[PDB]
Amino acid sequence: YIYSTEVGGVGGTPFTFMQESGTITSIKFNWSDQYKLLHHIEVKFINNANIYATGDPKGNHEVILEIDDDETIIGSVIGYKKGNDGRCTGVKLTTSKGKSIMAGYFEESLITTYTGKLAGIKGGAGSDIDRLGLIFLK
Amino acid sequence: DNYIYSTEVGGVGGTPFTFMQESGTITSIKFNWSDQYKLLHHIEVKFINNANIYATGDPKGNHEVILEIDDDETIIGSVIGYKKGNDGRCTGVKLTTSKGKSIMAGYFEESLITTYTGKLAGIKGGAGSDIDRLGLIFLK
Amino acid sequence: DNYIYSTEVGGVGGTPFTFMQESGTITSIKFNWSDQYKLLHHIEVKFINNANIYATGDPKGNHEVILEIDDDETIIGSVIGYKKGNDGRCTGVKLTTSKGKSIMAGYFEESLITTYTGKLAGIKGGAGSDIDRLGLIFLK
Amino acid sequence: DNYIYSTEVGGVGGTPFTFMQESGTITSIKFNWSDQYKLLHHIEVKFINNANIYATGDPKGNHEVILEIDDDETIIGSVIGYKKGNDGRCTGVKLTTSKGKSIMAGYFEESLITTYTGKLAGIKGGAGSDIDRLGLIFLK
Amino acid sequence: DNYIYSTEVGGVGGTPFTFMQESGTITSIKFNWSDQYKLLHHIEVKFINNANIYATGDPKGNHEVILEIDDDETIIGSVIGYKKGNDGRCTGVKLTTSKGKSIMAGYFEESLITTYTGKLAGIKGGAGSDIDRLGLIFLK
Amino acid sequence: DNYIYSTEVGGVGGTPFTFMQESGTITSIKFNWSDQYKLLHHIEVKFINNANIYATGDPKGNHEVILEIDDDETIIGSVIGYKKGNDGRCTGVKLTTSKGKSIMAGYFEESLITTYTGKLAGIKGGAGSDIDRLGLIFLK
Amino acid sequence: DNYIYSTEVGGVGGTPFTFMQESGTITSIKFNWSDQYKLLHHIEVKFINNANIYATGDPKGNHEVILEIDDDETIIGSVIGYKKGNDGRCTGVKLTTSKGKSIMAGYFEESLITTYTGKLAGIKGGAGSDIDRLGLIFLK
Ligand SMILES: OC[C@H]1O[C@H](O[C@H]2[C@@H](O)[C@H](O)[C@@H](CO)O[C@@H]2O)[C@@H](O)[C@@H](O)[C@@H]1O
Ligand SMILES: OC[C@H]1O[C@H](O[C@H]2[C@@H](O)[C@H](O)[C@@H](CO)O[C@@H]2O)[C@@H](O)[C@@H](O)[C@@H]1O
Ligand SMILES: OC[C@H]1O[C@H](O[C@H]2[C@@H](O)[C@H](O)[C@@H](CO)O[C@@H]2O)[C@@H](O)[C@@H](O)[C@@H]1O
Repeated sequence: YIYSTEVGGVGGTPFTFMQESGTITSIKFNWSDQYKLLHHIEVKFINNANIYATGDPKGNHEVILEIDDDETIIGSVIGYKKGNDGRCTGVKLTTSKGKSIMAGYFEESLITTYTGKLAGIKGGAGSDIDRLGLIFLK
Repeated sequence: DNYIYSTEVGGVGGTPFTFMQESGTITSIKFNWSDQYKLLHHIEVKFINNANIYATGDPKGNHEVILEIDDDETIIGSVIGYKKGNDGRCTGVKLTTSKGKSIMAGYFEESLITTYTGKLAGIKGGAGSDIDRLGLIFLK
Repeated sequence: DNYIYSTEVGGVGGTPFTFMQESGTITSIKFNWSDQYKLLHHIEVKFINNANIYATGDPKGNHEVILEIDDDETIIGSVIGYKKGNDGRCTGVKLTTSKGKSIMAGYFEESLITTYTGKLAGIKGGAGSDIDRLGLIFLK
Repeated sequence: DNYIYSTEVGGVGGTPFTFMQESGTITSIKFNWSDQYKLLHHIEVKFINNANIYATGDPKGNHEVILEIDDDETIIGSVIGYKKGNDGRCTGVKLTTSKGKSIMAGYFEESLITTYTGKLAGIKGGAGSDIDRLGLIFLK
Repeated sequence: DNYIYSTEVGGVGGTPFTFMQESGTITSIKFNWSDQYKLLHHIEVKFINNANIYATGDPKGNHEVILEIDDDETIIGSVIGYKKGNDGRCTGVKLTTSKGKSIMAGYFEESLITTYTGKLAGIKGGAGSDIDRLGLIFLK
Repeated sequence: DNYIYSTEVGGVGGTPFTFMQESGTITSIKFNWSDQYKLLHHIEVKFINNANIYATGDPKGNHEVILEIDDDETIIGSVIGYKKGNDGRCTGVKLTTSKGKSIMAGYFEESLITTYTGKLAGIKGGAGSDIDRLGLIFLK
Repeated sequence: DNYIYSTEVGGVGGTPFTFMQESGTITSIKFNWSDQYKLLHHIEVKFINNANIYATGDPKGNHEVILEIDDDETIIGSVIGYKKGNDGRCTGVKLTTSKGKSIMAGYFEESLITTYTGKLAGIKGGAGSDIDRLGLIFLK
């Protein structure tokens, strides 16, 4: 496993979504024009009908990316407000098959992450996504 | 199964539909939508070697688009727009094929799914006056 | 047959027509249309090794385009615009070839089909004053 | 023959002309046109191994463009603009070669033909004060 | 050495810094800058196999960008903007990697260097309230 | 000969010039032009293995461009602008090489020729105060 | 020699300079220019395996640009702007490398040379308060 920097604030309840010998097949991002933040994320893993969720699903928008079993992330950008009082603002992902999604806003700070097979996510959430970091295979 | 089910997106309303063929795939798919409600109202599908039309929803929109699919031709990119919620609806579809054919139907103002790719084999969801919910189905 | 029939789109009106030739393909196609009605009115087709001009519909429009097709040249992209319904009509045609030639004829305000691709071999549909419906025919 | 004849487009007016040479091809072509009438008026042509200039039409226009063609050079895209009708006229010519050379001469605010491609071998049509019609001729 | 040192650009101010490691390269670099002063203020760096964060300058800017670098990933394009002079400053950085990742930080209004390319191994310069001077370091 | 002569374009005025060398090619060419008259006034040429500068016309323009040509480098695109007529003049030159070098000199408002391509070997035409006419010369 | 000398462009004044090294090539070049006079004023050059900085002209401009050159990296495009005349001057430089690096320094309002390409090995010309003239030098 490769751990990409968790970006955003130090707030919210911790979460770690990863599963032995499995990878992410679906990820959903929920955000608002009201606060220009991510509020909620859900993830499903290959061979597991369970939905792992975090944060309050209170936003007016929601995008889903479904990921073929041989499909990698070749480009990834997370927008955030920096600081202890920080927050995760947006996500742009682009895959090895030219699929892409764009969620929320990118007006303050950006990270272009590591690339590879997306395997999990970790960070903190409450009303909002406080911090978010991606996890890849090695 | 031998099938991949992409998420049914939209609401919980309407009459169920499931359109698949055991040793067959979709060769033609049609989307009907309105500028009045910015929704998808009606869908039709034909399957390889079968002139019969499987249809669902009320064909009441002012626009229709049809995509024909060559027998060796895959979907390499697929986006469905929808309103989220139990009271949700399907809003638009963009498909792009392995031969650079593409279609764009309805609106993409609220929520989006970029689906799984592959040989498009069927569709399932619910419809009434509108397309309440839609999920694509692929081979392996 | 050894032919692929793309959906005839438009209305149910007009006199039937079918233009094909055994062991022959289309080398020239002409579209005639009006800004007055935003419709196709007339189509002509010539086939390799055949000096005859096969025509249908009333040649009443203010615009004409001709596409000539080299013997080894395929259609790699094809879009037909139409008004849907029993009362429908064929509104426009956009073709792009394997040699980067392209044409755009009439209007695409209501409904679209992206057809099958391949070596264009014939056309079938109905015409009178206008082109009621039209469908392309390719080779396998 | 061993020649491919693109459609002569334009009107039925003027004196006929045919510019070809057995075992020869065109190395230079000149188009003369006016902003006053938005028409071609005059064409000149030279052939490989022949210092003679073949001309047709009245050279009265304010613009002139010349395309020289290398011996292994081929036309990969060609458009002629024209006014349709018995009283028709040739309005413009756009050629693009296999070496990325191109020219654009006169106007295209009317009917258009995308012709056949290949080694340009000659031209035929009718001319007087104006170029009434024009058709390209290629090898095989 | 085993290292290529690109010119330190900017002023002679601030506290020196040198961030390198034996048998190691940079996996993460962060730039902090302001719209108020159109300068870089703060930089952080992590190295492969070392959870420590090496920092310099005052983190007082309204913007931050981070570039994470895969173990086999090189810099193929690099531009640093700066004010020249003893009282100089580092104004902006544009980096582009061998995997098409890129970042753009701060402003490019006065002077530019396009640096040497390769596997980024470290950085060195001076910082205080702002980043006074900066120079990249690559492998061989 | 072993030479290809592009059309001399422009007027019939000025003193003749012909600049060529057996078993030699052009390595440098300079064009001098004015915004006052929108004409070329002066041209210079150097040949491989020959320190001499061959010049013609009055060097009175406010602009000069020089193209140096590597020994294996060809002209793949060439455009000369001119006023047609007995009282004609050469107005501008665009050249583009096999290595993507290019130059653009003077104006292109009236008439254009896209010439033959190849290894540029010499120039011929007439000059006085202005470049009256100009024709390029290539190898085989 | 084993060197190619591109035309020195600009005026005949300034103090002569020639920067070359046997079995060595340029790894860094810096250009200093002003918006006040729209001229280059100063140039510095470093060579592979030589910590010395070779400089010429008065470093009085408000802008500076530096290009670093990897050991296997060539100039594939070079453009120098200048004022022509005995009282001439060098106005700007644009360089593009075989790795897609580039720089742009000063102004290009009067005259241009698109010089020879290859491995940049040295520079020669004249300088004082400004860069009177400048010529690049390449390998073979
Ligand atoms: O196409 C040009 C035309 O030139 C000559 O006729 C011209 C003129 O004299 C006539 O008055 C008008 C009438 O329509 O036509 C031309 O402008 C003839 O050579 C004619 O055959 C030719 O078409
Ligand atoms: O990095 C800029 C600057 O930082 C520090 O200087 C600060 C302050 O003490 C100085 O007085 C003012 C300028 O006079 O600049 C900053 O506010 C020092 O580290 C200095 O070396 C450096 O230039
Ligand atoms: O290109 C710089 C220029 O520097 C020197 O000339 C300077 C001065 O001495 C001249 O008199 C003024 C004229 O007002 O021009 C410069 O300021 C000389 O080295 C000269 O050759 C050179 O051009």
